[PDB]
Formats: sequence, C-alpha cells, structure tokens
Amino acid sequence: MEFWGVAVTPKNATKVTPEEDSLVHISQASLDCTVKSGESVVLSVTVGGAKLVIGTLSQDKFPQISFDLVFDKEFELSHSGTKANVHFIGYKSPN
Amino acid sequence: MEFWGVAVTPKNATKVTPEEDSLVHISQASLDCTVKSGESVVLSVTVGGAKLVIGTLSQDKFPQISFDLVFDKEFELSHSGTKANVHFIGYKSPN
Amino acid sequence: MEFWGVAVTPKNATKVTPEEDSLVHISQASLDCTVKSGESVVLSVTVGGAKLVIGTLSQDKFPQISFDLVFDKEFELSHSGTKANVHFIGYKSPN
Amino acid sequence: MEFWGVAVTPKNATKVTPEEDSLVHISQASLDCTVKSGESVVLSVTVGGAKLVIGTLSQDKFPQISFDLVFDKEFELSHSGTKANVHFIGYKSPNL
Amino acid sequence: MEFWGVAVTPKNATKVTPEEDSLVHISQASLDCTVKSGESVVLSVTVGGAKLVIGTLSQDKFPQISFDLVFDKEFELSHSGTKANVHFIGYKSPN
Ligand code: NA
Repeated sequence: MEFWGVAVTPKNATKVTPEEDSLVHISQASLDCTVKSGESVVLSVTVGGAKLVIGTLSQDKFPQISFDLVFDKEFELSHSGTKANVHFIGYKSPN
Repeated sequence: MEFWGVAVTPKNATKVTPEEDSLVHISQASLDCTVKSGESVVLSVTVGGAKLVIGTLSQDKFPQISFDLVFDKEFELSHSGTKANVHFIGYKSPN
Repeated sequence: MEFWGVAVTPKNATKVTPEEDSLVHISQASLDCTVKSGESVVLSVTVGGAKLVIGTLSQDKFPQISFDLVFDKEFELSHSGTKANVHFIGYKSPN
Repeated sequence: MEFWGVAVTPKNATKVTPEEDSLVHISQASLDCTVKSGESVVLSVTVGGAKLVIGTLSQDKFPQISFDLVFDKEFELSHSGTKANVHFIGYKSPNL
Repeated sequence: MEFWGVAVTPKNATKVTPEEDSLVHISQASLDCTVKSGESVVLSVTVGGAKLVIGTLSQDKFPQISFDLVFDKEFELSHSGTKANVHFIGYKSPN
C-alpha cells in the first residue's frame, strides 16, 4: 500500500488511472479554500461514462467528508466549486 | 474488488442482485438535488421480507451519509425524496 | 458475510443472539420517525449484565450514527425514544 | 473477536490492559449524561507516558464520536467531564 | 498493529519516517485547545513534492475528524492553528 492524493481545481477534471491489477482507495475529500464562500461544492466521479455525486462540501458546514471508495478502473474527479480546490487523499493497493 | 454505484430516483425502487459468491458494499449515499428543498429524504433498504431505514438525508443539514453496509443477496433501495435523487456508491468484492 | 438488521421499538428491548463462531457487526443506527419530535433518543446495549450507552439520536440534529460495533455473544438493544423506532443495520460474519 | 466496553466516570482514570498478543479496538465514545450541561468533555488516552486528546464530546453538539483506535499495550482513559460518564465500546482481537 | 500518536504544535512541522515495509495509519485528528478560539485550523500533509489539505478543524464546530489515512514513506504534518495543538492518532502496521 502507498499514499495517494490529488488536488482538483475549479473547472478541471482530474483523470486517475489505477495501475493494472491495482486499486485506488479514496478516503477523504477536503476543501482547500481560495476565497471565503458559502457555495455548495458538489463532488462528482465519472466511471465508464456514468457520473455520480459523491458528496457536497461547503466551507462553513461540510468542510470535509470521510469515504470508503474503491476504484479498479479509470475514473474522473470533478466538482462544482469556484472558490475552492478539493483535495482527495487515500492510497493505492493491489487488487 | 470493483467500483459500484447506482442513482435512485423518486418513487422508484432499485433492485440490486450481488453476483454469486460476491458482495455489494455500500459506502456512501449522497443527495443529487433537483430542486432546492428542506425535505427529509428517508432512505430504505428491503432485504427478504424486511424494510429498514438506513438514514435520513436533507439538502441543507444532511447531504450525505457514510456507511459500512454489506449485502450478500438481492436488495432494494428506495427513498422518500421528491426533489432529489440519491446516489449510492461502494464496491463489489468476493465472499 | 450476510446482511443483518433489526427494528427496536419504544419501551421494548430487542434480543440478538449471534450463532456460535459468528459475530454481529452493527454499522448503523437510524431513526424511523413516527411522530415529529425533538426528543433525545438514547441508545443502549446490554451485554452480560453490563448496560452501555452507544449514542444519542434526535430527528433534527442526529438522525443516524455510523458505527463499528462487534458482538460475539447475546446482547439486547433498547432506546429511550417514544416517537420513533430505531433501525439497526449491519452484517453477520464468521468469528 | 469479542465485545469490549467500559464506563469512565468523572475524576477516575481507567487502566485497560489488552491480553498478551492481543489488541483493544475502541470504536465509539458516547456521553452518558448525569446532569444537563453544555460542558466540553475532553477525552484523553495515555500510552507509554504520552497523553493525547482523542476527542471532545458535549451533550448538545457532540454527544458521541466514532473511532478507529487500536491499543496493543496498556493504556489509560480519562476525561474532563463532571456532569456525564463516557461509555467506550469496541472489541478485542488477536494481534500476532 | 501498534498504537501511534503525535502532537503537532503551532508553527512547527512534524516529520515522520516510517520503518521500511511498514505503514503509519492515521485514524483521527483532534484539537487540544490552548485558549478558546473560533479559528479554522487547516491540517496539511507533505509527502515528497505533494502538499495536501487533510481537513479543517475548529474548537466550536469541528473539534475532531475521523479518517482512514495511510503513509508508507516519509511525511510531514502541520497545521495553521495558533490557539490549539492537533493530536493525530492511529497505528503502525506491516506493509
Ligand atoms: Na469478505
């Protein structure tokens, strides 16, 4: 098992490609605020053309979420925030 | 292990059948809001005869829940919301 | 591993008996509201003559709790609510 | 694996000794209120002469915490509350 | 597994170097308040050239976070608080 993480900025999708026979586990998403805002930051993941909401963050009420997410194939993280980045952390492991 | 997720819309149940000798793990349920609302979105699962509440979401107070649920047999997810979908995410694994 | 859950009603204790060499894992407790109420719903477990509080729920502030509880021997669940049931969910696994 | 739990009262530190080659996993701490109060109940553990905060409870805002704590050796639980007990629950398991 | 915990003070980074083929699992971060404050305490970790936000604590709203973090190599913890320490707790295990 190895540390993994990525910072996802406004208006940009991050593609993540697990290595063959490996997984990416996402444990947490946290706001990295840029400008003070009450905006709702909707987190999404796209896997094989399906886009699912994985939570809503906000600076004042929901600054982070703890998760038990597992990805065996390529996925794309994105969010609706414009006044924050979202930092995803977890780990890689064999599958 | 493999990524798993489903979107559950108002009024309709989603029936999920774990593959033979496999499990579905549900890790999170998150609101995908359609219209701004303070409604309570009661989440239920039906397994065998039995329907159980697995949490209450709301756009403003409880927009997601993190879970450690495991299903070995057919189950049905539904919710009482009318102004949001609920997106369930987790993973499949053996056993 | 197998799905497990129980509904615990006002004023009544629910007894749960793990089979020999099995465990019951409780993952979640959620309010199943009957009448709208601000009451505090204190959750208890009794195991071998010890009674312990395992959380306090409320419809408005704490409608559910996520847990990592393990029971290898008979136990009883009860709560102090009168305007809701509490639905406990998790799984059985080998011990 | 086996159920484990202990009640920790005001002004009483509780020593817990895992069995040899075993661990205690603490999964939850919950307030067992005695007198209605907004006090902050700071939970601490001491292991090997180091005392660390494991969380803060309160009757109104934080009545419980869910944990993934593991202790392989003797430890001591304590808290700062005077108007509640704290109930700690989890399990024992082998640790080889 | 073995108990692991560290106290991280204002203005000081804490470097951790796991043993080879071992990991540090961090399970929680909690404020150890020094003076009453509503400050936001932003938690960060550095792993090589990466620096990621791992949550935001506050004495009044977010005094602790529970998470599932894994570090296999050197890392450094820090936070932006000035009116509290942050206590990070988890366990060491083989990798
Ligand atoms: Na399994």
